[PDB]
Amino acid sequence: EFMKIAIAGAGAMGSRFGVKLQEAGNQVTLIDNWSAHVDQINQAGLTVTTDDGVDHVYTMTAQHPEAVTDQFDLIILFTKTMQMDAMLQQLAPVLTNHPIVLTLANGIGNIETIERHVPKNQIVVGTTVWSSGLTGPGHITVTGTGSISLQAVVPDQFPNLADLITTLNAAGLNASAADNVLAAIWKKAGLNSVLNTYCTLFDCNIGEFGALKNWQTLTATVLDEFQAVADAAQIQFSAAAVTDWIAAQFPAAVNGNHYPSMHQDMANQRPTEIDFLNGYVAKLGQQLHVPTPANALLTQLIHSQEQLKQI
Amino acid sequence: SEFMKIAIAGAGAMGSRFGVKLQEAGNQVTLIDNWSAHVDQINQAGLTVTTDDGVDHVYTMTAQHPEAVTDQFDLIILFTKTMQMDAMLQQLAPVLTNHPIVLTLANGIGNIETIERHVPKNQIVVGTTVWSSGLTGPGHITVTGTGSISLQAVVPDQFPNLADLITTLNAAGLNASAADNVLAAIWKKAGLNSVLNTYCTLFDCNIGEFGALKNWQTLTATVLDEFQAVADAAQIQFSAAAVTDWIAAQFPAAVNGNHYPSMHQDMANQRPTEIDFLNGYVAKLGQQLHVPTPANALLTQLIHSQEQLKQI
Repeated sequence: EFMKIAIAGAGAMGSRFGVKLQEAGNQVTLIDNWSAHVDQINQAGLTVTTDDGVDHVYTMTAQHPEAVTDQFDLIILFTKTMQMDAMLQQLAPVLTNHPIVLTLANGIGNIETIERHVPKNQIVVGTTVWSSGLTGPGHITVTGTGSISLQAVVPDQFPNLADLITTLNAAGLNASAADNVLAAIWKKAGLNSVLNTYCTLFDCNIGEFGALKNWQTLTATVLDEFQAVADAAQIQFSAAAVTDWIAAQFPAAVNGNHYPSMHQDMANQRPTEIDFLNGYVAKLGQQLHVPTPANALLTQLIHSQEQLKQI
Repeated sequence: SEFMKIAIAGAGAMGSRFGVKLQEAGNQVTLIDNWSAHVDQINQAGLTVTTDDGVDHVYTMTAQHPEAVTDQFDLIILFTKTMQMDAMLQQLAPVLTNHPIVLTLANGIGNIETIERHVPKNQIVVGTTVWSSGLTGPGHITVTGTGSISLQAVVPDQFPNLADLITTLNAAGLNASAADNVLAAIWKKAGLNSVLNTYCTLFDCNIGEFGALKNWQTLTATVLDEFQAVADAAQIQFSAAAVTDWIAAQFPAAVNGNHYPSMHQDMANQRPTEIDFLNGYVAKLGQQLHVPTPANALLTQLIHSQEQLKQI
């Protein structure tokens, strides 16, 4: 089983998937907005450095999304939450043959974003534990092995699941169907909606958050609302499990001295992902008649902080 | 007998001015204060009062630290700040056994509840005043203009002689009247403070910067709609809309655009804030009256975390 495949968002992860899929016999296009990266791949090849320190160079097709004139059987989306709508907009002409759209992007309002651009029954969500590092333009460094877990958004109308799994497995990507993928993405969004958001508001690192005398109340306030919205959305969720995971980050040997991504975003005057974290639970809670006053307020506070940071 | 034995508890600018006037009117006055330089200066060289014409007037006054006080009184007038008030009353415990009138003119809004833990609530009277006074230094105030006081008994059907208290204040030229809009006025101010202080502190911004926010109205409503709901349950007059217009009036540079409110300066100096007597007080009272206050409760927690971080 082969497909014609587009990797939309060709960072570390996308580039690694692309090489493996091409080497397996699939036709692959890497789609990305970073010019240096797209140019380097086309001009000097994509460098893949393995554990033994050997540099492997692959001939790959890379394009900016507006330049893409081909159409595909499958789009694999790695583009971040906030860039995803623009990317799909630029690919409008590409989408008219109604491809499978597999989102492996981190974060949690990705389905809803994708729904504005393609019929929801062609959407599949996924997680993966494959890893990859972006060393520079046209250069990744890779190690270890991995797997992918997949869940159709509309299982009773998605015809292509078997084909999708066969194609990914034939490339050695180790994919399987599972019903708890959306739950896993929610669980991660729970952790992110406590640690990113509070660290940003307080200008502190993860250990300093965990040293707060009211860290448990702050965490519960957010997560009890997550739990209520997940319940109404019929997505498995455990506030208690997310809490244990958060607390596991506190020690210096894990993430005690790390500032999370939203904190760095704020520090660099970049717009944060708040509307895909606390803001998404608030918006979805609104739609399901579940009160989310804490998450709604935290979202507003972050928006105000962003506005002040660009004075 | 216009002649009362009076203690001024909290003898900053305002208390010192009240005290001098009440002493000069024929009352026996004790100034009670925690600032040693001030207490020493008053006892050693008198209280200096500088008037508009620049003339320095010096009065002989009695000042003590609360711990030292053994006298008893007919009236305590409280100016002590929300957060210091419990400690002050604690230190005066032996003094309070003759059940004095307690008149609180302190700014802020959980003062009655604090006082209730030390004296029966029916001896409590709340007040506002527009007398002004400036604290120039230890034992030295500068004063201007005239003023008035509005007074409201906390338990009007059990407070016997409000008229006597007014007679004593007025014989000293303080221009007091009975009114029943005082508690509402305190709530109104607590409303303004719970928006401007708290958000400016969280955002490290000034009042104009807050007003320039594209979501200033939502942030203000979130707090004030809860205030309105708790005031309603407490049967205290409150208007979110009027408080909102007052807040908005502060934004221009010509008013308070470039000022940082008191809580912001407190945070900047690693001082504990008055959050538990602002957003924290509405949250606690809302809890007691079964009114949800999730926004004010969270804002309170955020400010507590910020205080903790500021002392690393």
